[PDB]
Amino acid sequence: DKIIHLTDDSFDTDVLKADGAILVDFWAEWCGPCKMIAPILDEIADEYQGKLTVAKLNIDQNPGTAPKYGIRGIPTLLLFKNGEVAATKVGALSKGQLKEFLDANLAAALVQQLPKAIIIGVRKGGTRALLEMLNLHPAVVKASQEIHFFDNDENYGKGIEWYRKKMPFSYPQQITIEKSPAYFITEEVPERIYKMNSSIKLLIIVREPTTRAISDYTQVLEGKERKNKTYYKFEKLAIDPNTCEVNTKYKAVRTSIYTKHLERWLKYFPIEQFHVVDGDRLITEPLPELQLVEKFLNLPPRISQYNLYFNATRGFYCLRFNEIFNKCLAGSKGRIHPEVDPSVITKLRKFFHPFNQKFYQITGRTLNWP
Ligand SMILES: Nc1ncnc2c1ncn2[C@@H]1O[C@H](COP(=O)(O)O)[C@@H](OP(=O)(O)O)[C@H]1O
Repeated sequence: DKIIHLTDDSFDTDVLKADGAILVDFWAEWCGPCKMIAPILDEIADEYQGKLTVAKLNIDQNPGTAPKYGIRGIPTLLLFKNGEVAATKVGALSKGQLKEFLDANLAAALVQQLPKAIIIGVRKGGTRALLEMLNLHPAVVKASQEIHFFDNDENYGKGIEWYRKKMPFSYPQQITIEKSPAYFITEEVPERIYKMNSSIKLLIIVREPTTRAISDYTQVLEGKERKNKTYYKFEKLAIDPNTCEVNTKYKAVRTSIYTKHLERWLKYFPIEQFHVVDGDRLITEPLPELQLVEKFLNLPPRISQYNLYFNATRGFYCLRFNEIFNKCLAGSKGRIHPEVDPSVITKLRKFFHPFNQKFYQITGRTLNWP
């Protein structure tokens, strides 16, 4: 239910310490009009998702708050804009009367905003899955395609205004998020993002290093199988034949060394502006990982178990927004990996181990890979 039921205990957290526009309805079971506008409020919460949050406060069970604002009779509607009464309305009113009161008081013009958080990587970590799942939140709009702005000198030269006009439209209250997995490893990107928005928030979703490398390789092989071209076995690319050790020049191994790349980014951004998503837990138990991202982005908790249903035939979780809109990810997500010689997997696990430890230390998240 899109409506938020308040208590006197949780009014500071949910309205005053909150951000965005919130309409609070003060009501009680003995107020006829209050029960006559309850259906209207239900339709408003749905037609104004994005630009307004509708909340109720039952003054019978919560007698503390209403006096603090001069609430004489009920119903009384208080529109808060970022913990500050911006408007009031007293006594019942029609759905069209409420729409006139809101529309003439909400800054709800559709706008193209620069992203306030960027998923900077990693390739095959679950970037698409992370983006689509965060979009489940009513405050988040996703950039549908990968934009590739800071990692492409042709695009970067077109100005930050070009980047902005690539973004989707949104109510100014929402936040926009973009995904471009190449940003993580491209050298010039951290300083360019920093110039744009030195306080931007950066998301990194990682998987088990060896597994991410094989997933990487598998994507390249599909695109080569399709074109009827020859490639090589993962074992031949990942192991140097002269030493039988890990070949550090292989791009898919280089990209799983998450800590060498992160340290380039820490030259410019503090660790407090990063959040690391456990891409493995996103595959098997995603909801807790999404709740951490909600708090990282200073968003209220709106993603629930209802929004994630497991698809047994697919082997992955799928998304459910409302009662009728359902979505699984594209066909290229969830490829079966080739079987890889166990000895090589052991050599890679032993190879990544010290880099994993350094990664846990810097980020403060221990992901329990080998
Ligand atoms: N709900 C989901 N559906 C499909 N793949 C998902 C998923 N949640 C996470 N993933 C993972 O994200 C990978 C794709 O990442 P990206 O979008 O960054 O390329 C998938 O690659 P695999 O084919 O290796 O399983 C899979 O491991």
